[PDB]
Amino acid sequence: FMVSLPRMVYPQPKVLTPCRKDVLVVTPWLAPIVWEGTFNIDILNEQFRLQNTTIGLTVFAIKKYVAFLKLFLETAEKHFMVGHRVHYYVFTDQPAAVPRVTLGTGRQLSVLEVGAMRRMEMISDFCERRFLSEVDYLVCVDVDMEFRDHVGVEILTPLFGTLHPSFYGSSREAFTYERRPQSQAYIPKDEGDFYYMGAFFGGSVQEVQRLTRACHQAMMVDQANGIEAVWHDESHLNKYLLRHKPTKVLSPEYLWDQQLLGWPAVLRKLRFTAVP
Ligand SMILES: O=c1ccn([C@@H]2O[C@H](COP(=O)(O)OP(=O)(O)O)[C@@H](O)[C@H]2O)c(=O)[nH]1
Ligand SMILES: [Mn+2]
Repeated sequence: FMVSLPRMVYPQPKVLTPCRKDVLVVTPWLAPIVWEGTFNIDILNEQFRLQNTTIGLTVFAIKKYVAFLKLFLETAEKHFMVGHRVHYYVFTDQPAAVPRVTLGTGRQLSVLEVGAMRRMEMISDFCERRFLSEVDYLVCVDVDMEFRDHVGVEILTPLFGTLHPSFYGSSREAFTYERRPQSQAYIPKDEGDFYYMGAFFGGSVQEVQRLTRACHQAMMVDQANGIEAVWHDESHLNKYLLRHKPTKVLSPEYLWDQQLLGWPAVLRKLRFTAVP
């Protein structure tokens, strides 16, 4: 059950003035594409706080990648879901190298030791029961990243993918999908909506487990068939999101590399970015 929103004073949405005219803000299957200017964060924060939403964030930090954790967590504290309950799940081969990062109230961190792309398996079968019990949504990201601006409840939905920053302007034939019919991740040149980046996807616990289960199974089939998809987990993610349309798509504001790609006019904010 969802209670009434309180009285709120904000600018009237205007039907005969689009928010953004420069970009596609809804997919052909009617999923919002999330850009700055498309959402009133006060309205969304109210909706999700009234549901006492808890967001789990998974991150893998194996071998040398433990070095990225301090900046990743410190900036997540500044920018990720502030005001909401957050549970970070850090998967690592070096529990003692996880930095002591100070967390705001309502936020917690769990270190999960793993053996010394396997992310799909670890998210899916091993952590299944726990996630269902502890969080409402799961967000799965790369660790070699930092938050630079707001990343909030505007992203939450049963299933989301993020536009890869190198391909958002590209034709589908240019997308680096797996192109060999022998792979489970195969997508032909006349198919594809977008090229989604493996570094930022998520949704409800149920939908994320479905996705990671499906991708883990497809990867296993490929392995048994002696084939490895061109872009590994990302290739399989793209195949999944082709056949199971996401209910929101995040713009490249949500996964950017300023060193590689600069700061184009179309991006009003750079929210979550590669660390060189
Ligand atoms: O030795 C490694 C390699 C990869 N990773 C994890 O898996 C992601 C692997 O992708 P990587 O960032 O190296 O390449 P990219 O996705 O940027 O092309 C990293 O963010 C880490 O979270 C890791 O922890 N240790
Ligand atoms: Mn990365």
